[PDB]
Amino acid sequence: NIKIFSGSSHQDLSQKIADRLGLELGKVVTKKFSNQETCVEIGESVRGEDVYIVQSGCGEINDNLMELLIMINACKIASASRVTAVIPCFPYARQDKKDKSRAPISAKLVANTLSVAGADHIITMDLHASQIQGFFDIPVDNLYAEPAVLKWIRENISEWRNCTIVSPDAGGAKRVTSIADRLNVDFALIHKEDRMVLVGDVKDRVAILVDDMADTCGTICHAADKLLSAGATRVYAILTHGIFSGPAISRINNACFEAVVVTNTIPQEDKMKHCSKIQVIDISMILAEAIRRTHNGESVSYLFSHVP
Amino acid sequence: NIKIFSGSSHQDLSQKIADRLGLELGKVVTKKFSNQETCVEIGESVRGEDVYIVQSGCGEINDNLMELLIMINACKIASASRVTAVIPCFPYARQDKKDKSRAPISAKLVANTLSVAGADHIITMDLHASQIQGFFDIPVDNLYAEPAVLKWIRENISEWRNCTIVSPDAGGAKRVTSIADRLNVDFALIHKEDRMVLVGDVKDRVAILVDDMADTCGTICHAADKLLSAGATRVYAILTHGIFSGPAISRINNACFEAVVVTNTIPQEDKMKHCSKIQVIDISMILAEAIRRTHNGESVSYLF
Amino acid sequence: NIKIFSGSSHQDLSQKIADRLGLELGKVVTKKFSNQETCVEIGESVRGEDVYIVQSGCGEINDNLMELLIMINACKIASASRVTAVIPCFPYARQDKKDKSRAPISAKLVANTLSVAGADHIITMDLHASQIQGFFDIPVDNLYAEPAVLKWIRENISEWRNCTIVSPDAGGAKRVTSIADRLNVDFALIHKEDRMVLVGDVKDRVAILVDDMADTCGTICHAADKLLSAGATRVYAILTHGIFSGPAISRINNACFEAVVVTNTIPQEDKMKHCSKIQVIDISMILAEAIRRTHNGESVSYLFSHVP
Amino acid sequence: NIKIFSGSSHQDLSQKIADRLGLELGKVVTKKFSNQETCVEIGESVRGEDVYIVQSGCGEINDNLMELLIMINACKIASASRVTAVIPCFPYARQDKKDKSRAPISAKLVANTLSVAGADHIITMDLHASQIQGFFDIPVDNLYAEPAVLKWIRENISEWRNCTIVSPDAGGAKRVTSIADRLNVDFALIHKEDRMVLVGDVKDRVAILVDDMADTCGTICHAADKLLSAGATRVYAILTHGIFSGPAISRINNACFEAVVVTNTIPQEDKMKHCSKIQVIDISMILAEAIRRTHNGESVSYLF
Amino acid sequence: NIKIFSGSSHQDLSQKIADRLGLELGKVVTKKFSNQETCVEIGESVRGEDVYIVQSGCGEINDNLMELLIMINACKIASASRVTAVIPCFPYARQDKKDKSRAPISAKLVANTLSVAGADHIITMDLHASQIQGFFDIPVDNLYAEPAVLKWIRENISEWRNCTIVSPDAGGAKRVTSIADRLNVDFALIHKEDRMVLVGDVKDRVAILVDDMADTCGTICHAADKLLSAGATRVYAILTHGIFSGPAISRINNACFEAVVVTNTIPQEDKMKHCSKIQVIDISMILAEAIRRTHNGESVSYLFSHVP
Amino acid sequence: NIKIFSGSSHQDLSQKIADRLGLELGKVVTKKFSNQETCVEIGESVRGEDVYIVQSGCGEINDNLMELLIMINACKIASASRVTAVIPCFPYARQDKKDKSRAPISAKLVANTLSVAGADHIITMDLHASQIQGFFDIPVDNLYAEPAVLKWIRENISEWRNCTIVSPDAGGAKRVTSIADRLNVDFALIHKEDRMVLVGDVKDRVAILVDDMADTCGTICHAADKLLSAGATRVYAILTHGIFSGPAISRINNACFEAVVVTNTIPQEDKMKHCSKIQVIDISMILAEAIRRTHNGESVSYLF
Repeated sequence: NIKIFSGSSHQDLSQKIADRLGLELGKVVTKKFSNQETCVEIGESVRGEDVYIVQSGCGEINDNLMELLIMINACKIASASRVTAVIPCFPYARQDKKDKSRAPISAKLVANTLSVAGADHIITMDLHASQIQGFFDIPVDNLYAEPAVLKWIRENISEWRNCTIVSPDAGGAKRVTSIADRLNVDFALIHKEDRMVLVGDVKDRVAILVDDMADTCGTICHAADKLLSAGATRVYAILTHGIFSGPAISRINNACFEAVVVTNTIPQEDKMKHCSKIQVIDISMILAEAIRRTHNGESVSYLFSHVP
Repeated sequence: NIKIFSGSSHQDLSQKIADRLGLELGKVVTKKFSNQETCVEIGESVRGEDVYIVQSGCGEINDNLMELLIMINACKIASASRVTAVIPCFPYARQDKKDKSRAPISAKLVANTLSVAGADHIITMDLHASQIQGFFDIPVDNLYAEPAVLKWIRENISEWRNCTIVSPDAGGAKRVTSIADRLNVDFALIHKEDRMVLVGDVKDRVAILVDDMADTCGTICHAADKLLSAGATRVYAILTHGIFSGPAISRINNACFEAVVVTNTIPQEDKMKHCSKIQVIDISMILAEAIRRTHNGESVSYLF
Repeated sequence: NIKIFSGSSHQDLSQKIADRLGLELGKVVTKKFSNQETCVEIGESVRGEDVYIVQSGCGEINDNLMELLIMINACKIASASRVTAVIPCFPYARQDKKDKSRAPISAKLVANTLSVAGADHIITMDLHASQIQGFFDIPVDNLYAEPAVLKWIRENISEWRNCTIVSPDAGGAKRVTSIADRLNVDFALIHKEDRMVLVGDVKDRVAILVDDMADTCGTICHAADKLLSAGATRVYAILTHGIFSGPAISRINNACFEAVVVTNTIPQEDKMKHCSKIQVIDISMILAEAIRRTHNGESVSYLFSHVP
Repeated sequence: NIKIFSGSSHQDLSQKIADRLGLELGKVVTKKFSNQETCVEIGESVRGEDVYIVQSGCGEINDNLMELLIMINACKIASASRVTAVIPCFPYARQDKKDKSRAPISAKLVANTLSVAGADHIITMDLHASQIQGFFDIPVDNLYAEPAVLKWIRENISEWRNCTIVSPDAGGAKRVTSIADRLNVDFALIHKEDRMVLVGDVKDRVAILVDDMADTCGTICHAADKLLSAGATRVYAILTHGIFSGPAISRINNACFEAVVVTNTIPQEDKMKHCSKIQVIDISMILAEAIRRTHNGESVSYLF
Repeated sequence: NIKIFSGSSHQDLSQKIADRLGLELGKVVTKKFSNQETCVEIGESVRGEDVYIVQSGCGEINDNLMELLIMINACKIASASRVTAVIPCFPYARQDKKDKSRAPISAKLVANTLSVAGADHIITMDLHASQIQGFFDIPVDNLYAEPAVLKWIRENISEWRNCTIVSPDAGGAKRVTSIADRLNVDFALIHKEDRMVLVGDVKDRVAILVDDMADTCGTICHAADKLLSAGATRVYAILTHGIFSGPAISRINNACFEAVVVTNTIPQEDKMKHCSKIQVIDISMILAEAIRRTHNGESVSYLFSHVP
Repeated sequence: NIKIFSGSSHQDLSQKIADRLGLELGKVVTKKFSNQETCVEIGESVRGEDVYIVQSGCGEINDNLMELLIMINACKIASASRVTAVIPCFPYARQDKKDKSRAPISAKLVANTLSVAGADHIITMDLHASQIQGFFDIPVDNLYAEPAVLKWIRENISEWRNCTIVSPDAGGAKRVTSIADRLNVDFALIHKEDRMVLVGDVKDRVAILVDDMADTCGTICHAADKLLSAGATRVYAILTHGIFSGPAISRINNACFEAVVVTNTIPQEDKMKHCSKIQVIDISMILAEAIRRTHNGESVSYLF
């Protein structure tokens, strides 16, 4: 009844998930035309099946999105019983409001495209904004890396009991206070004005910058300096989504981080070869278990505070 | 061509809006059956007209929402050219995410009810969260009290140039850092572990608590005490949406606030007689201008 | 697979139904904010389940409706397999047409709100107008109190074989002729012009006023007088939905009714303490059985002429 | 700017409407393939125009409905600004509820087909049931023959001031009590147990049978006999929608009716030559005025 | 779980399909009013069932379509689990584009009516244009008579290995080249300008005109003459949908066809009595098997190249 | 009132269109994040305006489609009166059917994305298949290069009166027979069994290969060889949509084409310097006229 498919050929995460569920990834004949159009053919019947499409870790966001939409459509019109999009890193998630400008809410457009392509269910991890669940009328399960983060901290940072959890911006406050409260430690916040201001005590403590994602790493790198100047003993960065585009890998190599921790929601293997500071938390088990629970009608909510 | 209607009994804001636009409120017979059902009867033709329904402030959120939905529907099925809901304080705005709970996203439900009722356009002020705009497929104009708040701060707080804008909670961080930046002053934040924790400096300076809304005022009143303990000269409370229900009005007086500043997005006339430190910023001009500009194809962004 | 939830704390009907199905009502953390906003939290997983939400008997129609919509939404986005609204008394049912005025069809708006909240199915009893089923695109089962009414009449009115079934208005004709034909008796009709006119013979017969609902009871009370003046031996009123708001309980106490019979679609316990003329027909079994049949894929139509 | 098109072959009503509005009917090539498929080809641009399609009276209900849906779609995809279906007699109106059966609500299906075809507005007359308006989310204007029926009664029945308005069935109760009230006369009702039963007084007075529609006229003809047996002076039959199919025309002559009055919502010209007691009320002026008023943002309620 | 219903009283195909599945057709009380309105009543419960409605072979396209829509609606609001329209010959399929005129895309309107009536799935055979599948958002299975055609040819035309497959028009090229390639033979094409032009060699070969449908047969009859004049040994016509309206049966009787082969997607029994040249390929097994596979979640795609 | 915006970087067509209409392109800041996400910011009010977005030609089909969808959405939620997508070459047009495969109908998906993004109207040229219009419920105007192709044939091929219009494949049959009919010349068709097969006569006459589009040009180049082998005097290739990616430009030169004629629905300026036999037909005037006529309620059919 269960059927798992991958996007593109960045199948590492997809294969890890399929492995954990005891399944082979479904056959897809999936190539890009000479004119950059993606052609897809589902190589097996999906009729009456519970289909899960895991979005590729390829960097080109528009290619990845279109491929996903196309595969959703193909499965729907081939009479799949249900089609679930498994989207570890939600595309255009940072474009979720107008911010006083004549801007698109591109995340709402993305949710609309997934809905009209025929998605019945979304599984995602750490949406940049939780309100994005409201952009759909279909159910969304928004998984958290938090339990895996708390675990990583307790086992890797000796001074975790006396550390400060630090938000790199104003929008991350609720997220760091939540980790701070669970660990029973302090929190601090950095706000960029072309200067950063820090509120909260980090003096003579380990500082852990926690964000949902880092892209060019300009922010986390400057925040690390700022934290050291404020007297933090050393600085960690823990992000769920490691985009690391453009100059990021250069910035990290030169930055005063003790370690930069990311999940494998985005493929990190190439980036790790050029950046020794990077460590990866595997989230394939969380994703596999959410898929398993979804299919069985069991509680996905268990995964919100517990690591499977 | 333009027609403005009001919700149930709270006419003050609606009448202020209509006055500024040179218009009388549209005729509507609005009431309640002995069995609590809302009756509404548009008392004039709205065929081919640009209709604006300004949501009532009877305080009872479900009655007010149902009355608005019913008026939208009646206008739509009476062949209005367009219907805009003008909703200064968006119902259920706080319920805009699951929060790790098996909870409704009631703000999205409310957006869907408005859309299915036939609204073509929404005008609102200081949405608890900006993503609520994305809960609709119809255009939403989200007005800001911010410019009127900053004006009031400068014109009423002598020591404003060196004060600190303070958030009652972790979630209000963005709102206070925006205000503090435009003033070029400092910010601080309070978090409830319970015990309250303060990050940032307020010592020997005026503290201004800024929130989008206050309900029971439990948080804002406890916040004010912590601020005083940390050596704030005087403490102010600025709220765009002043609901002030329950113990709120008494809690305010029993608190140290030099003043509690709210907008008239919700009626305050009753709560001002019972609380002397409350001051009101009139936003009827911001809303009238939004309607006029919406009607005329003119830029509403200017009001931001 | 089956899960029953109640609205508010007027859980009598809900508990009766749950009892009959051998179930406990599902856990809900359901409170009203200081600012009259209803906050709801489903206390157990509904993932993959057949959910039934029974609307509260609390009098405040807008609070009750909103609570119901909110619970439907919560269950839908929590991945319930199906969500059925069980709405014994359909709100705003009397606002189902324009009546030559610039009026809302509020019942159509209500049906639209239930549909967008995510209802897949409605179970209701004696819709004021059967056309209201057409206000939905989802299936509606409209149950009838008629079989329970016919039963009540045969067992409580000795002269049932020679009685007259009387409509209190023009809109109730089809409903009374139907009861009249089944009992093989006469029917009559009252029409209010500020005076009532009666067509049909009631002289020296027991008269039974049958309506779908009574609210302030102005109409049924005046109809009872009118029937006695026409020479009816005595008068009964049988309504399915007993709203009894405002002066109703005063009007009934002073009216010349032998008995006023209602169902428990709306809670009557408080109203009975102040009004001895009221008797209640329990419809929990009809509702429980429709829920049971719905869930099993069995015939709900059996209940249209038969009392379970 | 306004453009009026007609259905297949029944042009009389459509042409009457267009004449009153000072307009020629729009060019359309409408036919049927040898294999019964409806072909339609709008013969002029309707881009940016206010288009009114008046439904045809070829009698064949499914052909007429499909032709209307196709014309609506063609106008919509040719970028008409707005499309109104003008449907004097709403197809499948009688099928508006399940009636305790595993039955379709075909009137709702018809409403959905119209909506999906692209209709923005409906104009109709004497909907079998008023709730049918709620089967749509688009505006519906439901016109009344009532004022024209009352005029005709007074102007044609000498003894009208003391007559009785009678319903052929239990379901027509509201329709007859409304007419009887405005005239300040009595009403009565017939119900089929079969044997027919009469409630109300008709003795030594003129009886007027009033229904929204009559098909085979079995009910209305049997009703007329019962009324005569109960001592009605003379019996009239008033029907807004006169379908008169099958044995109806013969059954009418073979019956006692002093007259059978219908509107021209359905063509009657053929059925008037075969039945002399039939009289027609022209409703083209009511419909033209509704279109003109719909077009101009003027009050259609006035016509009620 | 499976339930099959027919439209009207042209139940031959429907009965054949029901037979092959081991089922009796469901009870329907289905009559036309004196005013040409179709009244329908489903005589048994369809609650929770997998419903298949097979569209009648009656000639009156609008009556047939409306009846089908009405039955779909009736089953949907009676809480069928799924409703599938089985439409062997898709109505208004030839009206699937604007053709430079101010024309309706009537096939898109038809697909929209089926969707709003509540169809969850369509089963059809040889859509005039495959793009018509794109007119729906629900899944469409478009079955092919091709495997049954190839079989008929191999067993009935001795010279099949040296024949020419001929398109009667420009729009049929892809269809004939496909049959030609599978049989490993030649293809040709006729194009009407008031004259026909033929491209491709048919000299001294058997010619097989293959089209999706024939209506008045003006085209195929003229094409047959043209093919004989070009030196074809003899001419066959194989259509999937035999409408044969108006003068068709007269035209065929006088035309130089060796045989005219059609499927029973449309009833042919009456037409065969007046036209001896007509032979019928039974497609009830293909339809029955697609229904069986649909219901079971098995591969319908097997039927695209294989005859069951 | 009318406002014209362009996609990312391909401005040439958009600027040609705006020039012909007497308009400057609307201000928009359009770019790409380091992480490939499309950023778009409408730089002026479009409230109450008739907005036309002309799709960009950066070649990367998914980037171009996403940028278009985002611009449509931004214009819609900024209260544009109407949004038209002007898409000379419809993305994924070739994927308009399953073709017996478990395949997407990606053209329908694309139509749905455009519709959900908020497009009210589409203008496009030479849809690969005419049924693609039915993939929408909004109006689509499908313009033709045909009249401009026929003009070019007569004005550039001396021996056109006795030439043969040839299809590269079985599917292009209708397109070539239409062209051949209007010219009153012959047609032929090529099919790939592989070995290529030719039906129809091309001996000692000029052969014109006509397709709606060519990508790698593998088919069209192999077609040209077969035509020469069959004794065609000279061979031309006419394509409304010239994608010309990969080996195409080299394959063309290495082929026998006297000329390869395309429209500028896709930029060609780079591919003309690298290939001398390419000629371009400007279609900016056809598209400008369609926008102007769409805006003014005038007949676009005239351009067909």
